[PDB]
Amino acid sequence: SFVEMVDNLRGKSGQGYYVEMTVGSPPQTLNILVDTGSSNFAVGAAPHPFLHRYYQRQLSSTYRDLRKGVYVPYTQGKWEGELGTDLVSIPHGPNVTVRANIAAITESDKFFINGSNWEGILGLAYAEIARPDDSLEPFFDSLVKQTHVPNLFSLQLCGASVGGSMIIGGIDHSLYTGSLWYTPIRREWYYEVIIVRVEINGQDLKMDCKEYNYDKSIVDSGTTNLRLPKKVFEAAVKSIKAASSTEKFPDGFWLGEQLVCWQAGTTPWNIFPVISLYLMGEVTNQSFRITILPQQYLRPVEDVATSQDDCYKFAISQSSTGTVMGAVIMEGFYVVFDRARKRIGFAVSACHVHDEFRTAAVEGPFVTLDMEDCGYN
Ligand SMILES: COCc1cc2cc(c1)C(=O)N[C@H]([C@H](O)CNC1(c3cccc(C(C)C)c3)CC1)Cc1cccc(c1)OCCCCN2
Repeated sequence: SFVEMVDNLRGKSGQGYYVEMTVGSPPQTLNILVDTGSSNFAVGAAPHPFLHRYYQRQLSSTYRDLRKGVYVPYTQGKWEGELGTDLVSIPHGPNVTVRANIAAITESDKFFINGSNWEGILGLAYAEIARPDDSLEPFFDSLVKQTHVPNLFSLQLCGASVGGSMIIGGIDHSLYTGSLWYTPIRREWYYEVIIVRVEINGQDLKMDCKEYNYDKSIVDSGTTNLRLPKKVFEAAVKSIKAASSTEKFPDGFWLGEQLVCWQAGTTPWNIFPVISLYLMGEVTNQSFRITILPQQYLRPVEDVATSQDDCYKFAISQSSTGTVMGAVIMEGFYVVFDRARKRIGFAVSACHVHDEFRTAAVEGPFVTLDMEDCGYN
């Protein structure tokens, strides 16, 4: 019955993917950001300049106050609110209703986005990183406890404004081609994985693989960019600069500030390298790779100038908190969060990114010795 969940995601480019949900009795409809990089379910519950609607607890007969406060600081944004529970449904999801923890957001700073069309956030990661602490059961845990929905979901994020599918409780085979390749979830807090090798246009970065996972590597639909640890970021930029040296860019471009433009249709895709991330596989000394095209890490931005050219932002960012495989990485892949078997699967998406002479890929098996040494402790 997964067909009902196909294409249940929408969004604006760079503003996040959201799914429709209802909370409370009678049902109040809200668009909820899909975020595998956090674990709190929270909704606007008070007026805000950027909210068109919000959760009204007084109007719901099934609402319960937990009489406790909560706040959540993300990378830049944060909100605080009051904890409670209420009945929750996903119209284009499984036909069930669950009583879930809900943070009613009463104050926020740089959290809600003007024009994003979502009013809440669904943290899909594990209780370990839930606020105020891991005793606050995350939504998906509640879903799995209270219903017969299997303990897994899959995300097909399609580029561009944007659309996609969140298949709750299973895998929909019409959404990907080729084989699914699985990498272990290293620890159940973030969806943490281990990167064991990195190549750019087929050339190994040849760093200590611990550098790739310092201090962690995670899959995060709630973050746009590929974010890389400082040392890896520098090596990667150096290699990508070298490959594209035929053209010149502002150095603020490599920092993600200045967008670069070309005459509509003349974007020199060919001079930007493919990036291959090798992930630890399911059997001994085995890994597989996903290959990212420049169309994924050069994100299209509307030109502020009167010219309708093709302008792009460099969507690879330096991190101090580990590798983040963000939405631009997940796009064009079908990603299976198989919580039941503690693994994440990757396959080429049906809505894969197009290049003239190149193709995003998930390929294996590869042999990689000493993969356990790649994990940072
Ligand atoms: C370049 O970095 C800036 C940046 C860009 C983006 C998102 C975040 C940060 C963002 O903060 N993302 C968090 C996710 O939950 C973040 N997930 C992580 C995180 C980081 C700090 C603290 C927590 C805890 C709440 C567990 C989790 C693991 C990285 C979710 C989020 C919160 C608020 C607005 C959002 C998304 O907008 C969606 C569209 C913008 C996507 N780009």
